[PDB]
Formats: sequence, structure tokens, C-alpha cells
Amino acid sequence: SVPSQKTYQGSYGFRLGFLHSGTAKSVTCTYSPALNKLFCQLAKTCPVQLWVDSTPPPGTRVRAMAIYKQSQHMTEVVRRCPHHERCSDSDGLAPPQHLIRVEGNLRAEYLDDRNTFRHSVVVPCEPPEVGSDCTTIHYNYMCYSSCMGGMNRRPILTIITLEDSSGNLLGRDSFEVRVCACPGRDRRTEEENLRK
Ligand SMILES: O=C(O)c1cc(OCCc2ccccc2)c(-n2cccc2)c(I)c1O
Ligand SMILES: [Zn+2]
Repeated sequence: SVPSQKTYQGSYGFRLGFLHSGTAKSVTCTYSPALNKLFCQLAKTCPVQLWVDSTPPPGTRVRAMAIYKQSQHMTEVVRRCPHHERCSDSDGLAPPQHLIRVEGNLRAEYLDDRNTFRHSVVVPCEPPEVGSDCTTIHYNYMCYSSCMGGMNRRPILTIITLEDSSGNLLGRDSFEVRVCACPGRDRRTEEENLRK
């Protein structure tokens, strides 16, 4: 009733990577390695790199799912709040209840799990473009961490899993997410809190 968050590189050496976007007041998405935490604005592009040591088979896929970070909330499905699920901002593919969307990939599939009711979005693995060493997925987070009746200030993790064509686990990585109005300031504040 709780998805695993154990980091697992697996046979292909799977792991995530993030850009170095800085902490200026204008930044829309920024990743803190010290906190393993992504800070982003509502519905803005979040580039997440996928890295492997060797090529996985055709039909391998990459799934993203959010869970609450605190154990006392982990069994609760992470979903959009009562306002955002009704705001008719559909892209034509993501269900309006889903917090995490994939941007710009018509092969993305959205799952409402028939047993756990959890939401996820999954895309086929594609090899890097010529001249690149990794592949990037562009995610969007569709509610603020503060949204009342939804995340309600509770921290979340995103779990990224590499899966075979039948959904079996090949690799796993994860990161905390805060969706907020000023990611650069919040990253600076939280890194300062950690240093102190
Ligand atoms: O270097 C590589 O060949 C490489 C390959 C990758 O999967 C391609 C799977 C595949 C294989 C054959 C036909 C169609 C599709 C990925 N990849 C993409 C998302 C997660 C992993 C990465 I990153 C790589 O670097
Ligand atoms: Zn919301």
C-alpha cells in the first residue's frame, strides 16, 4: 500500500540527473543536491535527465509517481486539490486529477491504478539524440505544495522507475519536490537551514 523509494541502479546503471539552474529570484525550476529536492513553479517545465551505463531493451519505459514523504501520510494518494482538479487546464491526455504530467510527448500514458488508486505517468525509453549522452523528460507539477485540500503543505517525493515492457522493476531513483511561487528563494532558505 506504499510504493518503494529504495534507490536501485539495476543492471543498466539507471540514475537521474538535474541541470544547474541557480537560485535567482526569476528561476522557475531548480534542484538542490544537498537536499535531494527539486523546487519548481506551478505548471512549469522541469527537465529530468535519465542516465544509464548500458542500453536497456526496446520496450523499456520510465514511470513517475508522487507519494507523501512523511510516513503518517504515505498511504494517502497524492492528487490535485479540489480547485485544480476542476480548473479545466487539460492538455487532452492527462486526467485532471493527476499532479504529474509529461510535457511534449504524445506517447505518454497516464495510469489510475485499479488496486491502489495511485496516479502515474509513463513514457517509452528513447535513446539520446545524436550528440547527447542522456535523455531528458520534461515534467510539470500541477498543484502547489500549499494547496488546501490537496498536498496541504505536506512534502512529497517523486519516484522514477525504469520498467520492462510488462512493468517489472529495472531501476529506481527519487527526489523530494516543493511546488512553490519562488523556487530560488526557497532553495536558498532550505539550504541555509540545513547548513545551520
Ligand atoms: O545510450 C543508450 O543507448 C540509451 C538508451 C536508452 O533507452 C533506449 C531504449 C530503446 C532501445 C532500443 C530501441 C528503442 C528504445 C536510454 N534511456 C531512455 C530513458 C531511460 C533510459 C538511455 I538515458 C540511453 O543512454
Ligand atoms: Zn491545487
